[PDB]
Amino acid sequence: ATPADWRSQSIYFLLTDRFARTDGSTTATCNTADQKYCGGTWQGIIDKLDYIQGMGFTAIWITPVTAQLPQTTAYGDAYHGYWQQDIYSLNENYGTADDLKALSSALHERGMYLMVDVVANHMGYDGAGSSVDYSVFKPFSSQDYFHPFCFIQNYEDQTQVEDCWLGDNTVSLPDLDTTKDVVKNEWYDWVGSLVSNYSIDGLRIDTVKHVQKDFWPGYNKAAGVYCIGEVLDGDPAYTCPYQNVMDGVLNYPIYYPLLNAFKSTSGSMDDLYNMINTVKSDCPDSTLLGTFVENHDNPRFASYTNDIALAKNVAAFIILNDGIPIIYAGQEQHYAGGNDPANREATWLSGYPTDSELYKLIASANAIRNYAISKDTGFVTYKNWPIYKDDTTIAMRKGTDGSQIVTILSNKGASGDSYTLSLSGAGYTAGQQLTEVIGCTTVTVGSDGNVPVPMAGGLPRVLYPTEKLAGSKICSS
Ligand SMILES: *[C@@H]1O[C@H](CO)[C@@H](O)[C@H](O)[C@H]1NC(C)=O
Ligand SMILES: [Ca+2]
Repeated sequence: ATPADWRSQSIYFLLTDRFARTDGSTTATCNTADQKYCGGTWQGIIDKLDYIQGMGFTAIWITPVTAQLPQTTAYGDAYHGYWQQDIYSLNENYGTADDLKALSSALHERGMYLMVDVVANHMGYDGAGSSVDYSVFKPFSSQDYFHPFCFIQNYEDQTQVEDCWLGDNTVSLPDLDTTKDVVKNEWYDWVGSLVSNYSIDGLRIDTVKHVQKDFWPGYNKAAGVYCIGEVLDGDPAYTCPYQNVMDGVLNYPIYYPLLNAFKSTSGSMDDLYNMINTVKSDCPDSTLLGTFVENHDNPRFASYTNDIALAKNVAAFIILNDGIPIIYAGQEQHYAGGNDPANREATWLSGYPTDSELYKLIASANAIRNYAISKDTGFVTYKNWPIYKDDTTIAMRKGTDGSQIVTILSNKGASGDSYTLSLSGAGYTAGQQLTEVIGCTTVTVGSDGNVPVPMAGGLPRVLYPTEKLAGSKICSS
């Protein structure tokens, strides 16, 4: 698929080893602290697609598929897939090439896209950087294809961040010399060949900031699909520019104030407010970025607060903000693991309850989003923008006039009081009836143009014109 095709997508991010086993067990042991392969496979994913698609997701992003280092390191196995050694072979732990082909097929059949996580920055190796036997890596079987050995000590030195190695002497990550044309051509031919042999619709590019920019354009072109990269920095000035060399990047600029705004009933609505506008103007295209508040490199949201209402609100923001929504497997089951490895819990251990509170919130949010796009070709391109905010609230508006979705979020929490917010600025016609598609209730725009929104239980409210819902099966009553 193309970037344009992706704008309208909703991503469910999962770790192949931790989503679903071929047998389907929901009790098979997976101690995150052991950092060992727990059994997740590609076939396991196919068997649980109903579960995923049932939340309104239109795509999935799975971790890297290349063959990893074999050893169980002092830090566990390469179950996460970021320690590759043979790029022309697949991690047999997940299955065969036929399984991977069958996975994308099952998806394309459901009208869903398949996004694959790929690493061009490094290989993995069990041991000190001085003991690396380069012949092990394929095709890059020589030390020349790599940068001289050194560990990145000063992350403020970009050249270092790009020329030195990640990891340490326990588990080092041999750093490829992405300036040598032999490397680039190999990587460009590989990625193109990869997307082709597995019918991949888009790519999530790992450690994008550790590889020099002039490498990414050709990679993105060779991929022949949409590429969203991981530039691990919350500074929009440093992160957004990468979209000039790659179709999109993960929205880490929004991530931090987003998390802080809803992780407690005293979060800063201001910071989120302003980051939204800053990104909207400074970033090449906010509608091509990826929104999230939870992933495998940060404590899960629930680790900060177990408040279900706050969880609903942050999840609602992720789905309604500009760009592509990205939910990390387990988030919908209120998982609360902390920093890696604690945040790589197996999804199956939850029992895949399709009636959990966040599973429903997400379904409802994705439903209205998916519907709106189906009737408004300008939605995905309409820059979300905040129309209101107070110490515990923020409201935004997105979508062509007459068909806009107006989202009201609150960090008051589950014990939030009940009151009426007179929302101004929504832009709906006076007297028009609206449907709050999360709780499925209506509200009528006042004569003055303001919308009396009933606030309670610190719940998120999402408005859309009731008349526009004619036909759909959103809030059938
Ligand atoms: C594409 O398929 C051929 C054989 O079917 C295989 O040899 C080649 O390595 C595959 N490309 C990649 C990068 O997997
Ligand atoms: Ca590098």
